[PDB]
Amino acid sequence: MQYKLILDGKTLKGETTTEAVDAATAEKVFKQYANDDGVDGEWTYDDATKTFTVTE
Repeated sequence: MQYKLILDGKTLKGETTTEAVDAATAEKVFKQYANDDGVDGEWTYDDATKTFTVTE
């Protein structure tokens, strides 16, 4: 399944995607991506749109 990540960081904003078997797996992929880009924030998830948001 496709999942989307919205980054609402102080110095990085935008969106990316990944393909994952479920949302728990997508969450780990996205949390690694965000950490690698220095984005530390609060994570929220909307299942209807398969979209994570990280807000710094």
